[PDB]
Amino acid sequence: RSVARMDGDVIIGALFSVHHQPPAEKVPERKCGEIREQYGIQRVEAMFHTLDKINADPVLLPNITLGSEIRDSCWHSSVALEQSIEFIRKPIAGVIGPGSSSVAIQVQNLLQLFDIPQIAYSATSIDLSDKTLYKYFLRVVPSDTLQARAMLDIVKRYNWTYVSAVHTEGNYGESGMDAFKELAAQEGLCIAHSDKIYSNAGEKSFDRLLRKLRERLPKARVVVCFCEGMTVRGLLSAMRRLGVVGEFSLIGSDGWADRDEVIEGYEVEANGGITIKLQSPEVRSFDDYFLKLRLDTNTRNPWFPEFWQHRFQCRLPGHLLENPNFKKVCTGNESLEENYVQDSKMGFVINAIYAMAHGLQNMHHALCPGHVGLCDAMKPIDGRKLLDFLIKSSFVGVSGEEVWFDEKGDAPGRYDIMNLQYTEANRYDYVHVGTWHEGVLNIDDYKI
Amino acid sequence: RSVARMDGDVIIGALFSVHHQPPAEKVPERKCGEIREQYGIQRVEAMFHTLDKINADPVLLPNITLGSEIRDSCWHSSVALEQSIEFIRKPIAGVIGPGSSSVAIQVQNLLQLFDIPQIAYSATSIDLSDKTLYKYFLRVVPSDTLQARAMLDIVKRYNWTYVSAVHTEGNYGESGMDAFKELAAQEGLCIAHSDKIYSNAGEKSFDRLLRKLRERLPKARVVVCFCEGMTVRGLLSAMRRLGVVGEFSLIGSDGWADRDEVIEGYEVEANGGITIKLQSPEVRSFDDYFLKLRLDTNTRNPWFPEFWQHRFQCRLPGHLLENPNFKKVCTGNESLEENYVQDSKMGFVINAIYAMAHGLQNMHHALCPGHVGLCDAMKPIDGRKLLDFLIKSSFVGVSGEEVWFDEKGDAPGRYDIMNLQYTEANRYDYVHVGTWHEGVLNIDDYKI
Repeated sequence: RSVARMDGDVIIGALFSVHHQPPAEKVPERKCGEIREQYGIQRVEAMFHTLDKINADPVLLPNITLGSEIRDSCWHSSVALEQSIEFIRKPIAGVIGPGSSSVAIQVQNLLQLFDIPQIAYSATSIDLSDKTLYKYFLRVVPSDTLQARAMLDIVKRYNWTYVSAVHTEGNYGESGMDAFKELAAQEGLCIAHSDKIYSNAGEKSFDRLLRKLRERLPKARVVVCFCEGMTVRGLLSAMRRLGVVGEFSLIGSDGWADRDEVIEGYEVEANGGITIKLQSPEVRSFDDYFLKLRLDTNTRNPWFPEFWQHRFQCRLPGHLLENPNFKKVCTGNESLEENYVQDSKMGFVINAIYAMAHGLQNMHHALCPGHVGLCDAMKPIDGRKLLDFLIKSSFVGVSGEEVWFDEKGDAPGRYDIMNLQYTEANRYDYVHVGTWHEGVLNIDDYKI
Repeated sequence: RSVARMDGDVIIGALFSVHHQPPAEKVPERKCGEIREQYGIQRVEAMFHTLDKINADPVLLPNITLGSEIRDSCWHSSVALEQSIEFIRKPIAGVIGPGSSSVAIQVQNLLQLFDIPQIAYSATSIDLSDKTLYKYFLRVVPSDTLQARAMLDIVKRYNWTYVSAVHTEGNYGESGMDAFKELAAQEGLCIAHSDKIYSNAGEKSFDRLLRKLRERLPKARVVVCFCEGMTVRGLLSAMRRLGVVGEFSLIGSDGWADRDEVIEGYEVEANGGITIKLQSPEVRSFDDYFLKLRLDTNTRNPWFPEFWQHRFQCRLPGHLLENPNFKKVCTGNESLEENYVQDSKMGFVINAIYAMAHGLQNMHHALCPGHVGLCDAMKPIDGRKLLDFLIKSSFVGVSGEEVWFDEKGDAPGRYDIMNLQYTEANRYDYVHVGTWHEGVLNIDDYKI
């Protein structure tokens, strides 16, 4: 399988989802789904961008260059464990990833056997907060303990006390929802029908979903979906299938947030929905970089040739990788500004990329103090040591954000409430309609 | 980490639980608790013994010899996940183990990456039968869907329409039940109340079960149980705790079994119940072998020194494997005859072993025709092939039973239907009252 490499004195491996998950029947041979941009190409071009800049910064790791081994995760343990095994066949320092929470349980379950620290940026699951099993796991994002705390608080808000709960099957959906289920049970929140599904269900299973969800009404009008991105798409997909809409008010975890890949197209039904989104400041910096990219100037990232063929439904033939599921050629001069939208979670990954570096720094100051570069004490890099020296590191984010980790592993997290609707210009836009910091819920009644 | 090795032509690696798992805090360091003879030593000495009787048999594996690489599993996914890595680095043909499904997936998740065929004898969850996920997993034991499929049949046999389903929270119950559930919607069995109880739950919630179950009467005197025995005792506890006896009828899976350490004290409230006892018959030969064991001469199995002292609470002075606890040194001539009880799963263990040999054997008939030992096509062993050679393999057991595997990877099932009644003596016995033999039930319409 193809890897995006970059040499360096230090090597930090990472796992980004560059293709969608593998189709059902192909999971044994592990042929991954199609290419992505937001969870995929941007996160690879972002892992690079921030690493060229880190290294060129005279302050952090003055005479120590950083390298990485970026591999594809496909949002699935097998492809993940596959690539994770490739790290142990220079030896990696730390791993950034993988995509899903559940996946990480798999990713580190193995890493901790070689004492390799791991920093997540999208795993909001709670199970990870436990370090006895996943000792070497840490993240720059906050736990669902908070996110589940507020989703329930967004409910009390409008006097709703009858609401179903659908959750994406896995370790992400179990942990978050079980909480949303304990919390409610304290507040004496009665819940209607409850059910879960696999993000890659048969279009036939989805319909069953809406059936059971519609077979119980009109009491249960509002829904809690602590659910994966497409998992919601699929529910909408069924919505359209049954040609009915405006029936429920959904409430999606950051699985939705303000993504378009979810409602791109199916806008007709995903309205009035309420979403959660960790308040990651837009990375104004990244965009200046992304756009300027070319088909032939970017060689380090092996996926571009394929990624490009898709962003324009054209094709560059002749070179090995080609997508013949199309007709027109490429102008050769396509511009990325067309409908471009920076990954929502984009911020975190960059920072987490920093966190991994700071550790190296705080350690260097500790084990090879007064030395120009790396030293005998630092070759090789002792894992357990790079750990401690991590939890204990803290700095200003890539864009004005305090970033640090508590003893357990988790970090500081806060999110805003998003709403999707029809603005003035003919367009379904995601609208900011309230925020949530430490139990305190702030929405904008007038903006809704 | 200590291993029990044996040299031969083909090495079949295995994972037995020889030590209890390490407590949570001690886990990141892998300090597995105490040595286990029940699910531990009796098997290691059984993995050794069996392989002996096979190299003793001139009918099967005539000139090819089986050797073993037996590693400790600690009934945990990490000490097992660890030892499994010691496998991928003569190489191992097939893995026997481990004992728990929670563990099976973790391991099998890895093994399937390098094409190692794995045969389990203890894992029951339906999760594994989904052979996309684990193409290389197979077992000589039935799946729960099968064990439940019979409980669904002890019910269809009496035209009981409404029923309740309680299952111990976690793997054994949640896995088996989720099947008792499908089968019932498919055959028209309305479920009245389904609820989960962690074995170690309080009387508070252990009681709430009763209040909820009874609430759903008398249109449902049948409470189903895919529970763990303790979840069952606890239910009885509340029974006598509230004053009720003989209200409803329970059907307990092999979790309860015809065990006697489940009804002590609470006998009166449990009479009338129908349980599922997985027929594991006994292996005289093992016992003839185990007993005649001596500390001085069993060197292949490195744990015996550790094992011996524990079993007899004595010490080998000045020896590595030493004990500070008790001080009565060992005579060297003590019989295990004291309270000895043959592992209740020993059979399965063994039938797995054999299976792993038949495959090699039957494969070498095909890939190595007319050749005496191993012929080049088998040097080295191609696992992806050994798989098709195993799956389509079949023999008689060590009890007379017949073994084989369906396409998926699952085997048959044989079940004894036990009923608890008041004997002709001042005691209550688990009376044998019928059997479920590979798709077929046999009830006694006047023996209940």
